[PDB]
Amino acid sequence: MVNTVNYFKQKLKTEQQIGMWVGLADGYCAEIAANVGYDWLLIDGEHAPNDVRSILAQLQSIAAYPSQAVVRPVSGDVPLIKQLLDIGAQTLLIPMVESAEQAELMVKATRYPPEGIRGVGAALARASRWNNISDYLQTADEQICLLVQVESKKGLDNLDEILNVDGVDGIFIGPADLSAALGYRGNPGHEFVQNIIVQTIQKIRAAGKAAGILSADEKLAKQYLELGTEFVAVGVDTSLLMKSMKQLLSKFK
Amino acid sequence: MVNTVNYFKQKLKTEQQIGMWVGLADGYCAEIAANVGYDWLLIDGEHAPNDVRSILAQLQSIAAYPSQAVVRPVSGDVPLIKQLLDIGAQTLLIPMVESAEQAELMVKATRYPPEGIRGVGAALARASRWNNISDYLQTADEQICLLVQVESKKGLDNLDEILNVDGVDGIFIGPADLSAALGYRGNPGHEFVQNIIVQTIQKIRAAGKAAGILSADEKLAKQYLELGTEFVAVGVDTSLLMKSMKQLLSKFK
Amino acid sequence: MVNTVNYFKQKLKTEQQIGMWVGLADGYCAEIAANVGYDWLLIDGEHAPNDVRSILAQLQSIAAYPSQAVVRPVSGDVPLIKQLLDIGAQTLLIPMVESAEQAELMVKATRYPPEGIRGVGAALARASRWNNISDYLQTADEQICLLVQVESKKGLDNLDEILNVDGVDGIFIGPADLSAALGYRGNPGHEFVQNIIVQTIQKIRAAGKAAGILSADEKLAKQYLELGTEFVAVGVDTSLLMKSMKQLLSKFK
Amino acid sequence: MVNTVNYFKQKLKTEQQIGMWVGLADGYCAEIAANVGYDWLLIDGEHAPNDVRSILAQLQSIAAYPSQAVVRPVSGDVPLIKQLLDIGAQTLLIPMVESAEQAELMVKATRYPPEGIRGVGAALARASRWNNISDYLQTADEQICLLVQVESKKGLDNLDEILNVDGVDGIFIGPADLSAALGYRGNPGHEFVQNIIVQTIQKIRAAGKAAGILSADEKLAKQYLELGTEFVAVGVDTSLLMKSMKQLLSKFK
Amino acid sequence: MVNTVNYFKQKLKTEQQIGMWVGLADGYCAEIAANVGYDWLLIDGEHAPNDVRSILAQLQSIAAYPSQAVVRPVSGDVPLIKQLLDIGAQTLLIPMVESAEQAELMVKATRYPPEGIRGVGAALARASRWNNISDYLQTADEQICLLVQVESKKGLDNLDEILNVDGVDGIFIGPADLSAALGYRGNPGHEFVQNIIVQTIQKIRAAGKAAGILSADEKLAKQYLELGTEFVAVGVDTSLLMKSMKQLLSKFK
Amino acid sequence: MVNTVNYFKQKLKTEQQIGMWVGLADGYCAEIAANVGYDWLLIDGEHAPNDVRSILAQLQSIAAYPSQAVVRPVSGDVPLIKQLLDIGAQTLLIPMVESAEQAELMVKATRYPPEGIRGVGAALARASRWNNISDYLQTADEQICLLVQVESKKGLDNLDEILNVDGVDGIFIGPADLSAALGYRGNPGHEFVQNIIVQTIQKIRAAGKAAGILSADEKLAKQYLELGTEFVAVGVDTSLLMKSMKQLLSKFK
Ligand SMILES: O=C(O)C(=O)C[C@@H](O)[C@H](O)CO
Ligand SMILES: O=C(O)C(=O)C[C@@H](O)[C@H](O)CO
Ligand SMILES: [Ca+2]
Ligand SMILES: [Ca+2]
Ligand SMILES: [Zn+2]
Ligand SMILES: [Zn+2]
Ligand SMILES: [Zn+2]
Ligand SMILES: [Zn+2]
Ligand SMILES: [Zn+2]
Ligand SMILES: [Zn+2]
Repeated sequence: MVNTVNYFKQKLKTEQQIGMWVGLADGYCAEIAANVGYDWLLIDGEHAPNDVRSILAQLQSIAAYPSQAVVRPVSGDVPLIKQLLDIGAQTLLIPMVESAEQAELMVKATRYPPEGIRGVGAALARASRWNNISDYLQTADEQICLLVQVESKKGLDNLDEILNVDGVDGIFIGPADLSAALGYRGNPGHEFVQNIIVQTIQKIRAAGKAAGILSADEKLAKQYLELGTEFVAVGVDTSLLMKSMKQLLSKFK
Repeated sequence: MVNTVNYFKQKLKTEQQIGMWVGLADGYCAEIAANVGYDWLLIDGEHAPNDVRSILAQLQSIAAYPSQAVVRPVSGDVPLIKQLLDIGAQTLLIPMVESAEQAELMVKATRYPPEGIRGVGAALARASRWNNISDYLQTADEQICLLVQVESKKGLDNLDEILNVDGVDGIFIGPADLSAALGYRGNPGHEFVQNIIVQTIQKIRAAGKAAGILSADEKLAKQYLELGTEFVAVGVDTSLLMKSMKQLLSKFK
Repeated sequence: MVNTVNYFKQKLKTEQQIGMWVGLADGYCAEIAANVGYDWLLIDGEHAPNDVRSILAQLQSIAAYPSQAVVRPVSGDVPLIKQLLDIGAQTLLIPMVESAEQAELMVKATRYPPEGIRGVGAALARASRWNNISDYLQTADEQICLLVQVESKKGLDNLDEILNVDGVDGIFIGPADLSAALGYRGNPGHEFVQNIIVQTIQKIRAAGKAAGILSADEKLAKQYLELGTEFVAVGVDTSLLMKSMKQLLSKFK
Repeated sequence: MVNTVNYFKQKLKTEQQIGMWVGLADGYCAEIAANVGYDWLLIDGEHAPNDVRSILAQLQSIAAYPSQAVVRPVSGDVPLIKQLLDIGAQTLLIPMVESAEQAELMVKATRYPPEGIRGVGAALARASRWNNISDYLQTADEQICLLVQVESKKGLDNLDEILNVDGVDGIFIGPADLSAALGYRGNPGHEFVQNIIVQTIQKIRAAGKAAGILSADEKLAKQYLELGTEFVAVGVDTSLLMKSMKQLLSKFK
Repeated sequence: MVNTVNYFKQKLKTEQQIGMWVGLADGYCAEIAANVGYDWLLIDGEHAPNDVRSILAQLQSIAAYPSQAVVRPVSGDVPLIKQLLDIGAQTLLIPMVESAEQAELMVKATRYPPEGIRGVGAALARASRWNNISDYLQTADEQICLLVQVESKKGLDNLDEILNVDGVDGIFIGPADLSAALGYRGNPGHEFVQNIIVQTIQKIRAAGKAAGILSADEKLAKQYLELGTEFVAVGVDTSLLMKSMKQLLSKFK
Repeated sequence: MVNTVNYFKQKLKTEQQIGMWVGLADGYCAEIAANVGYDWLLIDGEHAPNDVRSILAQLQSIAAYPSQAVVRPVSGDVPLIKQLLDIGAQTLLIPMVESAEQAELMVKATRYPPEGIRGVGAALARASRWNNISDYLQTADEQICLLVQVESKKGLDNLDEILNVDGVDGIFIGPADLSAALGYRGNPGHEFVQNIIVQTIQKIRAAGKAAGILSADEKLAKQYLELGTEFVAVGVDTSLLMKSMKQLLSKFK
């Protein structure tokens, strides 16, 4: 067996990938989402009630389908990053990255020694298919994709420095955390917030990195795609489930 | 503590209750459904991957909300009925009921001896809140609601007989099983099927029982409500999740 | 490795075994109970929310401790009996046994062919420790203990016939189901019910079988032990947890 | 999406498929087995501690790999068969089938009405991918494969009658159950048993059905393959795990 | 829907709340505790085997009852605090708080930016009921209650400083950790320890904060209530389960 | 009850203990491993998908058998160490220890105050059997065994300083991590690496500490045992499961 190709990573330079947030925290729900045809699914370990074992179940469900899995850990925790890579998550989205130094540590956390600090345990890892991928320790690093979130003032204050870090494949803008940080909590649609988001997208792409974002607003999402934003999540399973059930009930009250 | 009042059961005689099918087989998904404001939630033990323990988790989730829980067991199995009643399911929907004799056995399965055959284990039961409901063994039978599905030719062949069974509170028409039984598998909307469903609804109400049905078709659901159908499910969580994610992706392909 | 000796089965003829009902349906709770020093623990698959997998977890927890595990299936279901024997339950308590014919089928359900109908799958079974007990298929039958519950009028109407069945090691009286069957639901303490229980215990022991019973009433439990009742459960974990927490709160209201 | 093609079913007529028993009852263990390259994996619901939910997890694990899943229910229970088909098991192995009448009921249990009695619930089923397989109710029956076990004297007494049942795709011989039934429990290797197995394989293939068998004995497995046996399981994960760990320890004692 | 009112938080100023420690780490056990009528339940993420997902199940169980849930995380970890707030824990008890700077960080960890560092993910959170609480991002901070444990010498060395932190609603004294820190491990009842606890309670109340404590000792608990201690836990479910089963067995040995 | 004697800890000074890596992350798989007769089983919380709750299940499985449990946390995290000790893990293997200061903190993390910083919660702990071990707070420290991994250049740069830390019972060499650190990733067999391992084992034993190592290579494992290495793991369950199933398939292709 050859290592699983990270098509999400390759497509960062060839197309615009449409994403779905997966926070139902469940193998069975993850599989329903996997049947739709999204370019990528974000398994949310930060804002959905997930742990390593529930993320593994969802990776196993999604693996039969073409949708590419991206995992968001709760934080940029080196040992948690090790755990998520070994269950075979090939793309990670690190929340609240605020310096070149933190971004550099996240790069190393995804690469084997001697160049990185990823803990070595290939005999035990779904990532290596328990060494059924015979050359995994040689081919692993190339199919790993690192995304970092800029979603705070300090993040924006260190944007040019983060964009200079080799091994950061993409910067993803978090409008909820960023609008809150800017004193517009719950109102990311405000012009003050949107002008910073557009400028930020433009700066990311000018430094040769992939830009990403989440908006459940169809107009905002289409605007980001027109700017050339490489990875755009367009909704959230929890939100779509709630809204679809409320919209149906309102037809009958 | 006084026994939980079965408002679903009381409302069978006073209003038309709007229902949502719950097949996501998950305590967390069940809570999302419970927040919407449906009159009733059908926790599907027949066609979703549920067991007693997953049904228990969903009852615990829904219990904090006004939505009334109805549980469908995989079949009219007396021991399984016993199990679902003790975890505190107060309304049961029995699939594929086909004679007065089977409906009578389902009535007895829901009532304590000496009048019924419900196994007695109140010290262990969430149903009694582990005897924190001090008179549960006296007050239980009153708050239990039995619904039976007519969804086969034999069922329609025994409809008058089933409708004469004291203890059957409601008959629910299953259009998927019934359309298939009639040789119109996948096409319940056909006039042949619909005329039999309308006639069946009319006969159920004429015998003083509650009539129920599921249709994801808004026009068919509104027609059944106009006929006075007492319990009408209008959608399915798995269906709404899939459709909502597909509809969103189609805006971006 | 030699097959696990069924000390519960042996002690039926040498002493009076004190039992604790286990309906918290949980490996961790089962282990707390296992630390107390009961002669036997009844893992309740009839009135607690248990399935094969949760009973297995509790068997694994209890196995490190001297307390002997007894499992009650939801019903006298031959395939469920097969499943519970293979995860390594060596003593079963069958509810609602009402004839010599049903008791004879329960005997066969616990024994390998050609004499019985227990399904053969020793390579897969914790019971054989996955064939690490090298002669399991030869030594299994001898360490299996069958108990049947008499707890209905029909049971009492067939008591002499059930007591004549070879391979029934014990008859256990269920006061909750029996008092309900006799039209004294919730009032097993009534003289009418108690005189039948005492006579029943006396008849069981006169036929050379072990008698068993559950009472949370200390006086009734001590009376049953004075009659020579071989296996007496004296409480229920759910009941003791609820009562201990209520009794503590009442000191502070 | 088109219905998942049952390659196991097709290959019954074109090749000899090498099988592995999966009794570790675990999504993660099922995936390790799926990486090896077995033609088919038997998820054992009869002699491993599995339920609908654990079988679902294992189907989800295995689905990303070419190995075809076969599921053995605990018995020929029509409602359990309905549950396993809806979670998306396309090939079932029914234990202890002993008459043409039982084999006919198993055929019907696997097919939609009006021809069969499979309960209809495509909107909820992983089988239909929640109706993302748009014509599932029309294409389902074709990709379902029914196997029945002959592993008792009464089975052998009804072999010709079972082999005349249209809809039985294969007969699988269970040497553990069959050797016990014949009074050679634990000794299937005996000439008395082996002559009956060989004759039975010959009869199965002469009636135009696929023959199958399990043997962990390499010599017996190769002999069965030389006779033309269509589906041959050659080992059991629990057995291989135990034996590999025992053999390694013995090198160091 | 309006945000869930934190009655625990309001009652810190109006009454003395009686608490029960919940360490059975189980949705079902948590519901049993919820039925008793305790003012508050401490779901222990520090000293019982809990994770985010097991704490979620226990919150869902307890939510149908008046008892207010308080969650103790394993440590004052900002990302874990974020996770427990989003699953909807409205009161946190932070162990081993030892400086004003740590207490200030715990205040910020519980509040949204720009004033705090709580991660924003309301679309995914049970806390917001998945935005069914429409103004959650405006009303959240008000219903969050922060408690900190003083249970070390350094904690006592920084008590005046911690008590001057705005946003700390309560200080909880941990007698096990504090007695151990003072060189009286296992003997909190010693006058040396008790004099420091009473003095500490008095200082907490003098600074206008709520004081709290756990003691399974009825006399010590009543003494702490007589001093005006605002939140007093009086027992532990694991302890009461073990003691109740031991006391019962001793009546029969 | 007296505290569970740590025989692994005692045998570090009296014999050479043969070990098996347990990375199947499963109570049921842990029990199969426990039946074989390994001196010690390493429950891998660093490179297998385990959390506190899955490690608890595996401790409960293994507890009925003589094999001694050793638990590897994902990192040297003081609060996680507290959690694993309270569920009753008596021997910990800390990964990637790189200084005397880190090794000292790990010693303190394993001992109660006042000498250590282990959080005190005996009433809730499987470790104390919920205080059924009456003197646990006095006898705990004695039966706890601390092992640290040297598996990086900085570890080797601090070997003499680590080996002078009182409370470090053993140093375990990780050849996967160490060979990667040395620029020989996937090739621990190289003379450059092996000479450093041998020298390292010699230094460990010369400082009076127990030396340990993992090798699936029988020749390397026997060489390490000939050098006097006190604890030698000789294989990995995931690796043995995969290899056994691959070797069997190859006989039939
Ligand atoms: O040798 C090492 O570094 C270890 O500590 C552990 C083990 O997980 C190996 O990585 C297996 O591949
Ligand atoms: O051979 C048989 O009878 C089988 O059907 C199955 C298998 O479970 C064996 O019993 C393994 O011991
Ligand atoms: Ca289950
Ligand atoms: Ca978990
Ligand atoms: Zn964010
Ligand atoms: Zn139906
Ligand atoms: Zn009973
Ligand atoms: Zn068989
Ligand atoms: Zn404490
Ligand atoms: Zn290592």
